[PDB]
Amino acid sequence: MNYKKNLLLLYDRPREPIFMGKGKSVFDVPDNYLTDRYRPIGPEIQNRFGELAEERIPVRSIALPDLRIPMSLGRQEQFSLFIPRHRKIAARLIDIFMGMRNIEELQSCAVFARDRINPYLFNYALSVALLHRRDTKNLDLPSVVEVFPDKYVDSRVFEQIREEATVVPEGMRMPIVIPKDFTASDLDEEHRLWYFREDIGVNLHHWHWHLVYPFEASNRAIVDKDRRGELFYYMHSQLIARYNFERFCNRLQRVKRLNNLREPIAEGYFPKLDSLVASRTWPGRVDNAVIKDLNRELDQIKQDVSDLERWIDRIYEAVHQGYVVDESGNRIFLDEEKGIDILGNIIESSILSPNRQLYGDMHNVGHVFLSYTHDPDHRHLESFGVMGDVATAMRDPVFYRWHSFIDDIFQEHKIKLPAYTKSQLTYEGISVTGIIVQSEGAPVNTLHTYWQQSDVDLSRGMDFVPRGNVFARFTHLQHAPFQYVIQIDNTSDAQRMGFVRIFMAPKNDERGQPMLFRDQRLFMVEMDKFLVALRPGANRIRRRSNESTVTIPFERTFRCGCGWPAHMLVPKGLPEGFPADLFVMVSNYEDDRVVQDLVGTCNDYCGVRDRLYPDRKAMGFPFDRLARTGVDRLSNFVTPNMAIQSVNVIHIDKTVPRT
Amino acid sequence: MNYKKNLLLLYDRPREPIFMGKGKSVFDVPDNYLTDRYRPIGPEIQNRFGELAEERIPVRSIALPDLRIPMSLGRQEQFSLFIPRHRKIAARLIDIFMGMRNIEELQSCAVFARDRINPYLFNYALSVALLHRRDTKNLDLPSVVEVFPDKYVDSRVFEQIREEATVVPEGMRMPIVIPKDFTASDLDEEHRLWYFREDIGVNLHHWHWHLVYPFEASNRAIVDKDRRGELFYYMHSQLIARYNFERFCNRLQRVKRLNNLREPIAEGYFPKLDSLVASRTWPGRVDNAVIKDLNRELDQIKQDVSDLERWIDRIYEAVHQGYVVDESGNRIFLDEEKGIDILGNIIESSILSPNRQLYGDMHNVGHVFLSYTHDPDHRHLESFGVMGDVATAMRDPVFYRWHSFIDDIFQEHKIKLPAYTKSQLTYEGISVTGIIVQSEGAPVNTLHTYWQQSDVDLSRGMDFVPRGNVFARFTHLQHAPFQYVIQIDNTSDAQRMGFVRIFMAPKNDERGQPMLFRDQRLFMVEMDKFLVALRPGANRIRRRSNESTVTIPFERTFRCGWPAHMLVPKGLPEGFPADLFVMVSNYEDDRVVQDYCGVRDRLYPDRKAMGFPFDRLARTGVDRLSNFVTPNMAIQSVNVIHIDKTVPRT
Ligand SMILES: [Cu+2]
Ligand SMILES: [Cu+2]
Ligand SMILES: [Cu+2]
Ligand SMILES: [Cu+2]
Repeated sequence: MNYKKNLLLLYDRPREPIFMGKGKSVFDVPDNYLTDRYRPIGPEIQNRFGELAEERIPVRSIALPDLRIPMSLGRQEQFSLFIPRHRKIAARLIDIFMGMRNIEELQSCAVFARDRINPYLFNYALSVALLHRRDTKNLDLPSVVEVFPDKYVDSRVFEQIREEATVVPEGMRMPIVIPKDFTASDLDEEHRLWYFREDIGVNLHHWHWHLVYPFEASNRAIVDKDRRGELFYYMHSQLIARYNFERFCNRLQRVKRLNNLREPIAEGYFPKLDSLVASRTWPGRVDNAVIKDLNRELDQIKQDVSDLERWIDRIYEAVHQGYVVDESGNRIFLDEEKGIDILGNIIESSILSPNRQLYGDMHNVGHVFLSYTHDPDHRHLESFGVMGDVATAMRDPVFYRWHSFIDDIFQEHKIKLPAYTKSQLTYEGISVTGIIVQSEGAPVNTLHTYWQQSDVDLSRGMDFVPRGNVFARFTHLQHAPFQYVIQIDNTSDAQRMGFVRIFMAPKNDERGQPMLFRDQRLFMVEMDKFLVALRPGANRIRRRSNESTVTIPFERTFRCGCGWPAHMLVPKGLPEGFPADLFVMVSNYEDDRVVQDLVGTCNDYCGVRDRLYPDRKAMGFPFDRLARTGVDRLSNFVTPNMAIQSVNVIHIDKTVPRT
Repeated sequence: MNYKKNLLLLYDRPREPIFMGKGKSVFDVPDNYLTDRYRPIGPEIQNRFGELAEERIPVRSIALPDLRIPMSLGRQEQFSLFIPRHRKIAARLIDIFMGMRNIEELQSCAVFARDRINPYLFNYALSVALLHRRDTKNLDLPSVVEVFPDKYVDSRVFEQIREEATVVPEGMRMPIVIPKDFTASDLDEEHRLWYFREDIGVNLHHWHWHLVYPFEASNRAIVDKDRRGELFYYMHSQLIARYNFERFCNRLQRVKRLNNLREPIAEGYFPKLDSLVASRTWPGRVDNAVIKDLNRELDQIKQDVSDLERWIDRIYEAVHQGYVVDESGNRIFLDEEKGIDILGNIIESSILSPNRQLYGDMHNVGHVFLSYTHDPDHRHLESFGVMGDVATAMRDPVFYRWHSFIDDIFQEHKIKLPAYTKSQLTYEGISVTGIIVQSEGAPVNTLHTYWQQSDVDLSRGMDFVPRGNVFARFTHLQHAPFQYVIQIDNTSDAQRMGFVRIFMAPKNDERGQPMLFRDQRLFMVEMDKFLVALRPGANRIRRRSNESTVTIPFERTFRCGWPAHMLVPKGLPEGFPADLFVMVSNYEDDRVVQDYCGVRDRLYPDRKAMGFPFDRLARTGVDRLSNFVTPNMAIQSVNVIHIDKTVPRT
């Protein structure tokens, strides 16, 4: 109905009162729906903003549950799901919106609440409700860049956008260029990874992944998704694999983990963001900051570093022991199948953790510690730095160090699992004899990258700015389109089903030696995974880069287990060319199959919002475990149903248009 | 003429282009005066903003000197006079405006430049030109709070002012309350001094003092004001005396100096300001930050901490030696008269310094070091913290530590001067027999303080905001009006002229005994200094608090000296004990013929050293105030009572 489209108007101009009129519509709000500030002059307002509006949306006055808890958080405050207190507030609001039976009462509850609660919080609470109600399905939620550009853009632009919108008439407005490589100069070698850390795309993917797989609320409210623990492990694990790749393409070494929390953090990061909702800026972190015990009475944080250390010590113990203990006292075994999934819920701390109290909230609490080094006891009345918000966490270099450490803990479990036997990863009959890649106007087995400007309308997000269009020009990494061509022989006499699994890693190390398996297995980034039907004899399989099941289209972002930006699919490489091993495996789909019916949807990649995850094999399956005896490098790890290919990744420092 | 009033329109809405129309007027700018962005759509603009304007100001197209250097500083960048490079840019722009023939070209040069150079820089360069130009005298420059509220107000208000101005019609707009005590909670005991550090008044006084008495290379005529070195010493010295007073009224100890620069700085400060011109916020400083060697290639700063330490070591040496050495190699003696004045120019590094190269730029460079602890090599592309701008420097607690240190160095010279002899501070014939104070509805010898909201129109400063009024409500310390009553006997047979010098200090120490002189002399804050004619026999002198020569009225500081509402320390609810002191000196000796306090435009009207009775050590035998006194002086126990209530302005 219309109602579905009318809720989307709530996302429009989050800080402009709801009675000011969104898009080509305006709400006809009751007077008991007006805020205390504006209620005493309600007559003057409804009339004043009624003009220039095509439609007028009525709103029925209903009960509305107690909104004390939702309103506890200040309006000009920041909102993060990592902070214990905010979790209880959001989970309560989510509960209200979720608990409105009708799509009409949801509209009424929303319209009332919207101008009383924290915009960032409202956006989250609504987003979660809409995505996981039955009546509001297939609903295309506006990009959070468009509603909250302050979390994605250098603060400098805002006073330019205000100038441009006030001075120049619509239609003649110049696109505002968004600064790139702006957080640090060349004295900081970390500044080279701007195109990854600070890319709009990857930050959106991270935010959205945490939307669809929360770790707190209600198991029926989306917490208990199939293998979300393993997902949490793998997704984040692939972030670092991809990061480590991009590091090698900028003459840097692999990211060093956060060994121990008492030693200083070498790499500081000033993010250059200004929250228009908090009206403040995000604090920076200085070089050689040290983690400090937190006492944030307001936020309900009373945590010592030793608490974190204690959780880690215990988790390590469990992993080595090979089992965990639940609240009840029973033992649950970290087996080949569900081990990783369990560990994930334990480490992140999802209410699915079999004993939160013992093994703690290790990952999340780490994010808070790292974000509050500048003001840990709240004496300076400062908010958390960028690592304290999922929306912005990936911008900071320390993210990759903390997430690197966490990964090592997971690894400690994976190296206990028994090696995949020759048998287990052979497909009797099937043989892959070669794989190549071809780009238009470029040699075989060669990928190209470059810079590319794209445009985004930030108009809906610019509160109290003269209406009209406000286009911003993002510069971001892009790759030339390509396609894989895979030669597979059947030699069986029957149609064989198979999973095509495509990963890509560096060929050599940082020192220039052909990489060993033990090393290289952890640097393989998934590139595609799709089902294929093979006829007897010979089969030529062709697959486009844009068909990738790891990726989501351009259109979705601007307009894994969840959608990685398409333009970030290929590592940057070097101008002189960066050598890389392309790997493909065809596994026996009959074993890997997960009997299930789905057409799929994602964040709103096929989707996988349907109960189960469509692959019985472990995530990162060929390379998640150690090598079997005798294996030493990729070229002797291979079975017949696998193939390797030398690829060369060439960057070109030029800015192509979008066409 | 009109021209004088037309320049004042440049101060209106600094970031709104000059062709958008200021007040009830608009400028008719040439097309070669437009900016490159807006030039190609000139046809659409001049017409679009021509409407709703009563007057239209024409502007003649002139040659215009090269504006390369002025334009070198980015538009979205911060501007500080402490940074070496900015000094050279501003001094060059000042030079351009200053060099324009008529006030028809001053207006033309200005109108062109305004939208090409950094607003903060423009404001400074213009302010300086107008204040010291030939045709432009007695011109009332708009308060810098009204043009740049971002340097004086929590950033939180800005999005409220934008909301209020867009939603609510004029006339029905609610005044925006400005948050007070907002930079730190009660876990930080320093937060108590918000009413002084963060008070609009005192921050304006500091900014303005540096306007009228620069040290900047600039030109020697502008910088060389009578005894500006001693002024620099005394004014800043009184800031800390007053600060130390306010500390005692908040159950704190005296401010500790910055002993040595290698040790951490305990007190951090996040100022909560957001520069709308830079579109960023000012960085904070964390607890236990350490000073670090600066390498800001862009700003032209290559200074090591050891450089600073070397300057200090040398300055100390000179002070103890008793003389300095000029560039030429000659020796100049730090005598009783001009010693302090010299030292001032040496320490701040004013171009008047007899040897900048040797004794350095000690005070100023310190401000930069302290403001860049968070990003000293520019690797993080961050700007300076609050201590890097005179406009905001007093907000940070470290200001008082750094300025406390500097004062100790001056003191090291003052303790070398010979004690004032009984003779030197006696007035033969004159005897002061008593001084008292009286407030309406309050016992004798009792001062009261409290909080008071006042209103300021920040409308001129709110760029790209719907036109109308935008009143902001400041909460600030205030004192009940009072008056001194002084009983003076002549016993001479002739009319005697005299200077009345009134200071106030704390009465007792940490242990609850009468403070000793050595201690107390440094805590005396000047309260008034005025000329009086005494008839033979007995004289009853009466002086109102609002007549103070240390102070200037409310009206000036909201539209220059020390804010009037800050004249009296806060005191305690239970009452704070204080010694009120008055001295009558022989005006004939003190006279400086001639046809106040810190800022006097003319030569300084007092031959005596600034601080006079207490600048030097005690003569032998003297031990406390009550035996320092001569007949022509008087002491009085005063009690300062605070009341935590908010009175209106009426
Ligand atoms: Cu995450
Ligand atoms: Cu994380
Ligand atoms: Cu100063
Ligand atoms: Cu200073």
